Amino acid sequence: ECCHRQLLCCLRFV
Repeated sequence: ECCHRQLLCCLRFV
């Protein structure tokens, strides 16, 4: 997934 804490997309387990 993306982590919209950043511009980066990292696997953020929602």
